[PDB]
Amino acid sequence: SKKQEEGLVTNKYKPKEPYVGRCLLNTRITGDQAPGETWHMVFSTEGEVPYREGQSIGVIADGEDKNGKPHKLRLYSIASSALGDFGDSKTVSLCVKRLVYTNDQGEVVKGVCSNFLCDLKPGAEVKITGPVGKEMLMPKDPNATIIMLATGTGIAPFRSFLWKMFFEEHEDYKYTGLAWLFLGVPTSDTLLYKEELEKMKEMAPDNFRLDFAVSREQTNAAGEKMYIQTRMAEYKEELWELLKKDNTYVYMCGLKGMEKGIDDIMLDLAAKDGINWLDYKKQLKKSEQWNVEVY
Ligand SMILES: Cc1cc2nc3c(=O)[nH]c(=O)nc-3n(C[C@H](O)[C@H](O)[C@H](O)COP(=O)(O)OP(=O)(O)OC[C@H]3O[C@@H](n4cnc5c(N)ncnc54)[C@H](O)[C@@H]3O)c2cc1C
Repeated sequence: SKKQEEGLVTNKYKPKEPYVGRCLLNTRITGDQAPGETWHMVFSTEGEVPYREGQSIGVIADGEDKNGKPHKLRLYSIASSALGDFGDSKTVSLCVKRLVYTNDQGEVVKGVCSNFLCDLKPGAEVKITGPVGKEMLMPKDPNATIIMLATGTGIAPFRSFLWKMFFEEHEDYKYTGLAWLFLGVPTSDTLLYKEELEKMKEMAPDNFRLDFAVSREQTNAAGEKMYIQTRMAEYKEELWELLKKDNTYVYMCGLKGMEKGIDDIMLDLAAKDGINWLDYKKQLKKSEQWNVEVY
């Protein structure tokens, strides 16, 4: 594999007997004017949960379902690097969007686990399972060009990636490649980790490119809404050229459906080059250079 799979751990903890951590910090990272709430929370793990960049953990909300059984676990991409927000390898962090919407019947639907997580106060316990997954593991190549495409909470695994790449010192992993993050959100009030990301850009100016796409507030020169694919289109020649290099790895995380718009601009780019994007994407997936985790 071309990914950091060495010593990988999956499901050390299962629903039947999860790890019980404690909330150390819970902070809303979206503005007051934001239409929806997203929270950044840090749980203690005592160094018992051996997760790595790109993995997820399952969370079992407190309470019971309509049948008296414990709630089914919900997966959340880990937003912290392996060393964690405190650099001590004894915590794990999540980036959670509170799911609340009204169906066509006028009935409010409050997501069970997302609201449970966002309502957590420091000191409160949390049932955790995992670590989970291997689709979004980082490339082994320390000079890899890493293109990260995210929408909303999809930023989570890339915050994890970026912490290891730019906020930490690893004698065995000194990142020298080009990291490029595209983050699409509806309003600037929902620009998750804006400060952190701009700080990374400040300390690694030539190695980190950061492009925000705020669809409801920005438009390109033509006046078109700035969706993630719209922002990508501002760099079409560069991106296509990079997609042809063997050390280029593309990761996509976030709302299912963000894939279509991205494929549309890729279809155009490849075609102009006499290439069928649908086929090329299959090849990139097989060569581990196109990794997707949408929900
Ligand atoms: C690999 C993976 C990674 C994920 N990473 C994150 C992450 O980093 N952050 C994050 O906030 N979430 C993430 N999720 C989503 C998360 O797992 C839950 O699906 C989400 O938080 C809603 O769960 P809930 O318990 O709050 O809602 P539920 O109680 O499960 O939902 C209530 C009802 O709404 C429906 N429903 C569920 N989800 C949606 C939706 N998105 N839109 C409309 N209706 C819906 C259901 O069918 C259900 O009947 C991830 C999911 C996967 C599979």
